[PDB]
Amino acid sequence: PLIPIVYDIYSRLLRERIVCVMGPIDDSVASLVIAQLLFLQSESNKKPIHMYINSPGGVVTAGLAIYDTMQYILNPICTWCVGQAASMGSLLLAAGTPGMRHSLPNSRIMIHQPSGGARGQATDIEIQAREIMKLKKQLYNIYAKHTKQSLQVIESAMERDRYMSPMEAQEFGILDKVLVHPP
Amino acid sequence: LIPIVVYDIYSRLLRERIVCVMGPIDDSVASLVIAQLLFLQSESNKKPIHMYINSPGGVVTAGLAIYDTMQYILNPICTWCVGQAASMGSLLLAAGTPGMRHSLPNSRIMIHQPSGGARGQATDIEIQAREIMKLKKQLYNIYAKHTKQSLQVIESAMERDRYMSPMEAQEFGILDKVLVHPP
Amino acid sequence: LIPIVYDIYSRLLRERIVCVMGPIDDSVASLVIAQLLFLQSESNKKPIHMYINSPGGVVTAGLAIYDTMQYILNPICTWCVGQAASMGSLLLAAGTPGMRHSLPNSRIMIHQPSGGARGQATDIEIQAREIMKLKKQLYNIYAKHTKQSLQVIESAMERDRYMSPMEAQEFGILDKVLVHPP
Amino acid sequence: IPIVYDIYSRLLRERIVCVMGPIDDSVASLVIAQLLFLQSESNKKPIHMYINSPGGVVTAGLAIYDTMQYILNPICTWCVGQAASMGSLLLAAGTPGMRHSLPNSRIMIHQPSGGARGQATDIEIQAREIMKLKKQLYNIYAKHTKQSLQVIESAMERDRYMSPMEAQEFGILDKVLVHPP
Amino acid sequence: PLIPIYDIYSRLLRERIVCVMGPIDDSVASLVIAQLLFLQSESNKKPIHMYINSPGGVVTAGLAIYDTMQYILNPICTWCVGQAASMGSLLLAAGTPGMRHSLPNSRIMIHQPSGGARGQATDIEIQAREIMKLKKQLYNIYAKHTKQSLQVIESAMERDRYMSPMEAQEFGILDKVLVH
Amino acid sequence: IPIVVYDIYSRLLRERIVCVMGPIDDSVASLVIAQLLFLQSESNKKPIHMYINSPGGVVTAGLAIYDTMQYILNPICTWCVGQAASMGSLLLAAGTPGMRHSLPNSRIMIHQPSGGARGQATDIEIQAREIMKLKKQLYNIYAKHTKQSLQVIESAMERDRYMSPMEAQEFGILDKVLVHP
Amino acid sequence: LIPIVVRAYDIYSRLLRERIVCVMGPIDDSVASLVIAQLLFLQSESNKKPIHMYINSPGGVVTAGLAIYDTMQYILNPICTWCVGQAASMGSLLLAAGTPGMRHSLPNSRIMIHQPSGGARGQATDIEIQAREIMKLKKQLYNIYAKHTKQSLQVIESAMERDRYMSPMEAQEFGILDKVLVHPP
Amino acid sequence: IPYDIYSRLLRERIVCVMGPIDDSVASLVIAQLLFLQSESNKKPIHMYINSPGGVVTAGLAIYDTMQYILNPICTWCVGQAASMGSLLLAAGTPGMRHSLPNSRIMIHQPSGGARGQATDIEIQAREIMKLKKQLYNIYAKHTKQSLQVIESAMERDRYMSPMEAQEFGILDKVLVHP
Amino acid sequence: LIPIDIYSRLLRERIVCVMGPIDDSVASLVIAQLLFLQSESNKKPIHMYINSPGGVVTAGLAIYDTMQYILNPICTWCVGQAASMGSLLLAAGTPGMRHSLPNSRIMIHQPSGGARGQATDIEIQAREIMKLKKQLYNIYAKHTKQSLQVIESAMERDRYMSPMEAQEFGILDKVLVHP
Ligand SMILES: CC(C)C[C@H](NC(=O)[C@H](Cc1ccccc1)NC(=O)c1cnccn1)B(O)O
Ligand SMILES: CC(C)C[C@H](NC(=O)[C@H](Cc1ccccc1)NC(=O)c1cnccn1)B(O)O
Ligand SMILES: CC(C)C[C@H](NC(=O)[C@H](Cc1ccccc1)NC(=O)c1cnccn1)B(O)O
Ligand SMILES: CC(C)C[C@H](NC(=O)[C@H](Cc1ccccc1)NC(=O)c1cnccn1)B(O)O
Ligand SMILES: CC(C)C[C@H](NC(=O)[C@H](Cc1ccccc1)NC(=O)c1cnccn1)B(O)O
Ligand SMILES: CC(C)C[C@H](NC(=O)[C@H](Cc1ccccc1)NC(=O)c1cnccn1)B(O)O
Ligand SMILES: CC(C)C[C@H](NC(=O)[C@H](Cc1ccccc1)NC(=O)c1cnccn1)B(O)O
Ligand SMILES: CC(C)C[C@H](NC(=O)[C@H](Cc1ccccc1)NC(=O)c1cnccn1)B(O)O
Ligand SMILES: CC(C)C[C@H](NC(=O)[C@H](Cc1ccccc1)NC(=O)c1cnccn1)B(O)O
Ligand SMILES: [Cl-]
Ligand SMILES: [Cl-]
Ligand SMILES: [Cl-]
Ligand SMILES: [Cl-]
Ligand SMILES: [Cl-]
Ligand SMILES: [Cl-]
Ligand SMILES: [Cl-]
Ligand SMILES: [Cl-]
Repeated sequence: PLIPIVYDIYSRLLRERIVCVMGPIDDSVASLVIAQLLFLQSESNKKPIHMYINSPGGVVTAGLAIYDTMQYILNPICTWCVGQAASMGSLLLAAGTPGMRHSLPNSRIMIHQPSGGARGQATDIEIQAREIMKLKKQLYNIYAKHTKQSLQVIESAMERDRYMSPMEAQEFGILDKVLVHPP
Repeated sequence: LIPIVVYDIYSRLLRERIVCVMGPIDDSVASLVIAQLLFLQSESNKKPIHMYINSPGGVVTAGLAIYDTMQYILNPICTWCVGQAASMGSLLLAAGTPGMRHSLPNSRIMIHQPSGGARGQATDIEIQAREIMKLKKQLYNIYAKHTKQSLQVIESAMERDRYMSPMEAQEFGILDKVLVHPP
Repeated sequence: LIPIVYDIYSRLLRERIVCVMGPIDDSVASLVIAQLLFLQSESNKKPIHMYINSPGGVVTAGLAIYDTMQYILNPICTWCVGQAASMGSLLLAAGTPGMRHSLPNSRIMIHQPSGGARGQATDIEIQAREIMKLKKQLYNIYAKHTKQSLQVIESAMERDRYMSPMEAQEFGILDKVLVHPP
Repeated sequence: IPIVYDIYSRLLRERIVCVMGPIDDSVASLVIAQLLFLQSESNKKPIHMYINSPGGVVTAGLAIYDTMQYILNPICTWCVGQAASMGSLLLAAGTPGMRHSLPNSRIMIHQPSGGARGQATDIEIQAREIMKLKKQLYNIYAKHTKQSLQVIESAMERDRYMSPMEAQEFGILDKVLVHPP
Repeated sequence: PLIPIYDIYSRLLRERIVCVMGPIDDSVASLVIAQLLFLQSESNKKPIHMYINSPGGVVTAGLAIYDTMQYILNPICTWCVGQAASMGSLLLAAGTPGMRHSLPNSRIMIHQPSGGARGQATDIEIQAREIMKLKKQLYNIYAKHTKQSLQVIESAMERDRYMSPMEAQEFGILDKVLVH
Repeated sequence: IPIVVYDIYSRLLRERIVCVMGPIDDSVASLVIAQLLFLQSESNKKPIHMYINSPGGVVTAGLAIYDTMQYILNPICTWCVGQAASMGSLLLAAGTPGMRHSLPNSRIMIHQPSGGARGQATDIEIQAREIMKLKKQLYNIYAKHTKQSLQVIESAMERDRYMSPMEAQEFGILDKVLVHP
Repeated sequence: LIPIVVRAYDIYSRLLRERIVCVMGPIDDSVASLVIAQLLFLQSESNKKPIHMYINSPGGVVTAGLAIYDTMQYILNPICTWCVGQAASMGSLLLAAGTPGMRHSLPNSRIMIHQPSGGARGQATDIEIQAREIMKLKKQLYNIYAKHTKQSLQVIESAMERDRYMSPMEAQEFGILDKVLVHPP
Repeated sequence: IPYDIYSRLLRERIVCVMGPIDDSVASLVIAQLLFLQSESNKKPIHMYINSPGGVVTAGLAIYDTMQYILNPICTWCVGQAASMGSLLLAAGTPGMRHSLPNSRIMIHQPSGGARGQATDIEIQAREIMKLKKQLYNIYAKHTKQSLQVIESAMERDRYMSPMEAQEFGILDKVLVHP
Repeated sequence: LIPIDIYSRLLRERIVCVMGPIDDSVASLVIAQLLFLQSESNKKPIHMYINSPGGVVTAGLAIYDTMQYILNPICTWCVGQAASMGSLLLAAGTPGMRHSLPNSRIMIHQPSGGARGQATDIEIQAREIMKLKKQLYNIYAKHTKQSLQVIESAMERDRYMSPMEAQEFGILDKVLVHP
């Protein structure tokens, strides 16, 4: 129910170098996750950081803030897909350190192109549409960077909502290990 | 309510070959106006039709439906700006037969680029944005056709909201005569 | 429910009486203008009686009625009944000179135009200039029919100026304050 | 509604049917009732159908379409303003050679949209039916535009906007006339 | 685009045509039954045309229309236009045998009755029992006019079942699928 | 409402047919009683047909129709079409004996009156005592026309009782369950 | 509010010290996070001591309940599931996910199993994608139930097509739980 | 709230079950009962009940927790104990169910709702009937009454004074002063 | 959660505040404070300050039974107002220890409620609200030393009383200004 006291249960996991990225991802969640990552880098810039992801997606800018912080900090980051990693969650899941992107057997991974809105005069419509297209190409480049897939494959896969099992997402290159029990 | 005679007041004006295009222009207003223009052409394809305009604007497709009907019917059309002819209302005012576009002294004319919205995936956003840009060039061409203005001048004038007196609109080419009393 | 004599307003329209009562929007402007054109078609010489009981309304809608009044050849006897505020007082003073009447207990209010604007700073300035253009335009119309200088029109309409029928006759808004028929 | 009866009843005397605004079961009822009434008056005289619709219900539009094809009268469709979604289907459903459009109209074609809710079995049934309508509407478009099913699927997969000339090239309409010839 | 002029449906009623389009409730049932009775009093032998474009509606109102169809002596030609779902499909199959028609691009949907119940457990059992009676009642009506087994009706109407005009003709809902 | 050449219900009122369909309130009671008085003035001997498709309604409104039914001298043929629940079943049984019919697939529901009470404890007693009077009063009316004992009425109408047309014929609510005349 | 036991903490913290995780109420991404966080905390304290999981849930999101499921299967600690009040929808799957022989239920609890429900909206291509994903989850949850109930996939499909309600003894015969206990044995 | 007072009473082995009963209230009560058992599985647990009722599944969760823990449970009806509250009042240890003089006890059959297709409607109705028999058997167990009298009493809303409930078997002692 | 709480400081001085509308939540807090004050000392008096316009009948009877159960003499003080159930708890104080400030007001009236459902249900609820009417009338008659007729006539409608009027009626004992 309430945040359990051991401090809150998440503060105890932060001591174990575990960051939870669960639920929709907005600027608020982006601020908390970037703050925990920076604190964990200041504690030790070599120890790994475990990032547990159970997110249905969220704002593009907020997730890209989390993504760049993950690539900036020197600590290896072990991403763990738990439950689901959809939309921005799947980008963060694939953004883990090579070889350390894991997923539980019954998770699901979803990738798709950005969605958004535009309103105003025709000039403002074109500026907003030009920007959301830049985001579409930008995220396609990020996915192709980490999945090591060709941009053609990324374009064809993320044009509509694409659902993947943990084995399928490993075959696509989004994750590296589908483990039931710990080896 | 609609006053009666010995029909409604607008029906009596429809007998006088007068069509009232007042208020915002949607598909319902376009239906009634086009129906009156077709009725008035069947009665006489030579007698002029007086179209009184007091509109702040409305749907682009509905206003373009009225515009094409005006250009299709063989009857000369005397457009009269009463009160205001803004947005699509100003296009219908300029769509009148040359030399037959009138305006009362204290009316105002407003011209501006089309506005709208777009929501969905990035591919859809581009589709709506490209379509609203097509309408922007299309409406600029219609204004440049009847105002005898260069397409650049139309772009520069309708980028923001541009308000004009009846004389400023006559100099612009939207209307032909500004009359206080009938000559 | 409109009493069926048709409706009582139609019976008065046959008597060349147009009622401009209530707030003035594009809808009221359409009906009033339509009634004025019908009455001009029936006779471009017979006078038209315009009864005004308005608290005001949209500027463009009232200016449509004003221009239609000035365009048609028929003399227009404007009667202020109840109140004539904002655009109502303008239509009251817009009647044919010497035919702008008022009842003894009516009131007349004149004030500067009001409105709003929203958007970017460029849009805000465009709307602000336009509402100032309307302000000068309406002030000139008042100065035209009240026979007043622009100085007096600006000073009076800066705030809400309420006038008795005598005060509006002195100011030039109306011409006759009658209790009983002439 | 002006009185002449209503202005639409006067155009119905001239054998004109207005299909403007969104298309639902109510609009389909009025349109079908006028078409049947116009066929009873004369099964040989043509019927002019003016369209200014952004689309509407699939079932209601297919009711109008089947009534158009059933009646023996030739039907001249006129795209005024816009004919989007079901409206463009009715525009193409006109008699071959009698599908017209005003110069500044626009025509939009897209695949059907809908929703589904319930158990996983219910979701599957609604999805199969939404796919049957997708293939059914694609076959109707390919029939009247004389286009291959390949081109219909590729065009109607996303929202496709066409000028009156582009729709004349695609086979949606036959003539784009400014002034009457 | 607004009740064309009397109303176009009154002109069709002179031609013995009754329109049953839209959802079906006590109001639609009242109008349809009134038109059918008027058409019987005018001529109790002339056929009555019943155009159906309904997504369904209230069971009681639809059974009111069904019983009036069976009671009046006039043959009834049911025409599936656009769609005939839920109760609309029952009225379509309620027509005089051999006079149930459908346009080429119509669709026919059959499913078991849906509803709600609220109150004490004793009450809950009462409405649920009444709901089941309607389920068996409608299953028997469908089997009567479709010439199908009660097993076929239960299997088909257990979930929402969507049919083309040819499929509904094979199932027995309608008789003729017009085409051009 | 379709128009003959007036509304379809007025044409049925010429045929001495009164429609009691939908919920029953003071407005529906006012129209039904006004038609019954008009039909008695036309002829106090010709029968009056009353078609009932009601889920019930206000108690006082339904008892107003009931008392009007009992007052006029015209034999009343009540017909249960679709359903006749709550007050609808009472007016169905209120028909002239031997002339209360029901179509084969209709349903008839009987239950005790429902209501609400709010205020001070004294006001709660006044309102609760009144609704008990309505329960005995309606039970006595049902026992009068159904030829059933008051015990059977109390046992049946304590909860919602649903009856087929044949079940209601045996209970005494209606007289004939006809399919084709 | 949450009672305090005296440091200081809530009553659920005291039960967490006793290695008791409460999964009560609807199961969403927020509940899944707290449950998974407590399970990992309990595993770091001792990867051999058993973890007691009390379940009183009417169900919830599929992805969240599967997040709890996979975490239970991942951690090495034996997990004793206890069905208290009700274990419906995803709650019943979490009841059967306990360590074999350690799935308990109180006498008056009830267990409910059914197929996943959802919704879909958009273009026909979108609708077809959502419907397929909803069917994948249906076969996936059927496979999980068949795994832990030791039932054939045929029985699972036939049972979970509609809402199936069970007594604690009925779920023990089906294989959802292991022992129905009144008082402590 | 003035730690909190309910924590002070929990130290005195007092669990307050007041207000409507849902899954949240059931979780807190069960958590307090388990903590009190871990402190001492022999000392009694006082359960003060002032509830107009609530969810069946939640109240059954509290009841089974009361029957599972070894501690004798002293139930006290204060203000009122209606619907599920009366069951938890009767769920007390035999001879340890008390009630204040001006308390109120109400018993009635379960209420609920159902919606969906006819097949679903039946499934819900059959389940709400199972809960009806289940709660009837639980009431018949602690009140030492036949199942037939339980159906008849709980068919409609039945209100009882503290002495009437003691007669029915819901509680044991009606005290004014200790 | 305002001053550093002031009510905990008053509870140390054996003061229980019963102010605002009375529901099951206010009853739970008041009863818990009374039980805590009895555990500290079953002889020292408990001061109960009442500023309530009334509330739920069952909640007010819970507080009343808790007042009568505990052995501590309870000093009830009518501050501001003591209406509906607030007047019952004011009269529920230990005889001779029911006080009131000079400018307070005390209101007594019959119970109010509502009922909805079938006629059978409507009667069951109406029968119960009548039981509560007699029950509260007997409680008021017990502590005010008044006859049942005086209770019925006074509480049939809303009856407002000054502290002196409530002292003569038997609701309180002392009307003090400056102590
Ligand atoms: C495709 C991946 C990168 C992101 C997906 N989400 C988005 O694209 C989100 C979904 C959204 C957010 C706010 C309002 C409406 C919709 N789209 C955007 O963030 C966005 C941002 N700027 C312009 C237009 N859209 B998914 O839900 O994480
Ligand atoms: C600019 C002149 C030529 C015409 C103007 N019409 C419009 O702006 C209208 C009114 C409108 C409708 C929806 C949202 C925003 C605005 N815009 C459109 O019709 C429209 C059509 N397609 C895409 C986007 N906007 B005016 O009548 O406001
Ligand atoms: C000042 C006299 C001459 C006319 C007055 N009319 C107006 O003030 C009207 C009524 C109005 C409408 C919207 C918001 C506020 C007010 N104002 C306008 O018409 C208006 C027009 N353009 C820009 C801003 N306001 B009065 O209220 O009739
Ligand atoms: C694609 C063309 C042929 C027809 C289009 N019609 C529809 O999309 C319509 C309108 C609609 C309804 C809900 C959600 C979105 C849209 N869709 C349907 O009629 C419909 C019918 N059955 C199942 C699902 N959708 B158009 O008129 O928008
Ligand atoms: C299944 C076919 C034969 C008939 C279908 N009709 C119904 O299911 C209708 C639609 C409806 C009406 C009111 C409240 C809830 C639901 N269901 C009922 O009439 C109904 C009857 N009794 C109890 C509960 N619902 B269809 O027209 O949706
Ligand atoms: C029981 C049969 C005879 C009549 C039934 N009617 C009632 O129970 C109705 C339900 C109702 C309807 C509208 C507004 C308020 C209450 N009961 C009453 O009208 C009513 C009126 N006064 C006191 C008590 N009940 B049925 O239509 O539910
Ligand atoms: C059937 C058992 C296995 C699980 C059930 N869960 C669901 O039905 C849940 C309820 C839910 C949650 C969030 C949003 C929408 C719907 N369904 C889903 O999670 C879900 C997931 N993907 C597609 C469609 N529905 B139960 O907890 O109702
Ligand atoms: C009869 C006693 C045992 C319980 C009474 N309450 C119930 O039965 C409650 C009433 C209720 C009220 C609001 C929201 C949800 C449910 N019903 C249930 O718990 C319930 C449980 N399963 C199926 C159907 N209903 B009482 O009012 O607490
Ligand atoms: C008259 C004095 C003695 C008591 C007064 N209390 C009441 O009237 C209270 C107000 C109330 C509270 C909760 C829910 C409904 C109504 N009445 C009842 O508690 C109540 C209880 N059962 C049946 C009818 N009314 B007063 O407002 O405190
Ligand atoms: Cl890194
Ligand atoms: Cl003039
Ligand atoms: Cl066809
Ligand atoms: Cl044809
Ligand atoms: Cl027949
Ligand atoms: Cl009679
Ligand atoms: Cl494990
Ligand atoms: Cl025990």
